[PDB]
Amino acid sequence: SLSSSLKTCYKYLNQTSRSFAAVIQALDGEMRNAVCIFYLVLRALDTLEDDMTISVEKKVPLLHNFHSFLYQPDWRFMESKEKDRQVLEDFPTISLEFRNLAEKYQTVIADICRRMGIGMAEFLDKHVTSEQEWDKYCHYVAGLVGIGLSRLFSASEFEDPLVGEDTERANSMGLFLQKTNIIRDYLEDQQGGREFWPQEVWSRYVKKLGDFAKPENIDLAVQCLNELITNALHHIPDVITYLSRLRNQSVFNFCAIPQVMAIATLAACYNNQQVFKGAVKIRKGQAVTLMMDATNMPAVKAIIYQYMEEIYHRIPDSDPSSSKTRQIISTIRTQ
Repeated sequence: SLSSSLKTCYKYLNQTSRSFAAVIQALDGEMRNAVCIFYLVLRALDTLEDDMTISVEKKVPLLHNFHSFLYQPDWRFMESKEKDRQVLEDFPTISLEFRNLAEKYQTVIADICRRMGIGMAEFLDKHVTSEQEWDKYCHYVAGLVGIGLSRLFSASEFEDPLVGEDTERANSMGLFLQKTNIIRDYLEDQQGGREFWPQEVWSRYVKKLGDFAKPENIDLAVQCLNELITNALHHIPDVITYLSRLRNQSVFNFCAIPQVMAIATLAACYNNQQVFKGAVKIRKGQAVTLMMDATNMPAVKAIIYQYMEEIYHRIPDSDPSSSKTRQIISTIRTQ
């Protein structure tokens, strides 16, 4: 007998999370509404961050104060031009359901929104330069989501306190997904005028990140691609450790599915010129199979090892990162 507003929230979840909404909707007990609301609040925050029609002057206070809008019943934002803007225009429905969650969940969600808003605002006046800065950006937009979810799982008591306590492993869960998405979305990001590849890496190949879209630079582009994929692989040990600690089946499926999708995506992208022409994606047929299979730790490890073997046997001897790629894969296989 869900409230009017909560029913609306689940409708927006299906609109913004698509097939993944069902995995959230399968979560046990109190975790279901807490994670639904967290995802919607995060989508609203991201829609503000993404909107290039909002000046930096106007955007900074929105990002900084976003966590407080959760407690302002009539707060909404009507000036977005973005696709997911219904979560901003009807933010009062989302914030009402947020205020109906238990305090222990409110505290986590608001804390993460505060910290993410601060970090997102920090990156409005700079690009990602070093690999250390890439990790910091990924922390603010994704690692903190992994930390927040983990704290919700522990707060609900379906998982042990360790899951929320080990913020290093939780952060790695988010970094692996976010780095994978950034690598895959090179061209789409190009086309929306966004740049997320770290400048200290790409600038060793070309003078402007957009130069990787030019056909004459494809060999350099693929080398840089492989170097970034090699970086992302370093998170796999932590992903395996994190997933190995989960007790609740519904939580396991929620956490494992995105990670298996991400490793499949990195394997698809590895040494693949098509990243620079638009169309590297794990399509729905393969996604359905992975969803079905990724329900226990031995099966997840088997999937990870399979995709790592795919990459390993595709590594070109001449690739500048070949030694490093072989080394991290060796580590993953040995854990």
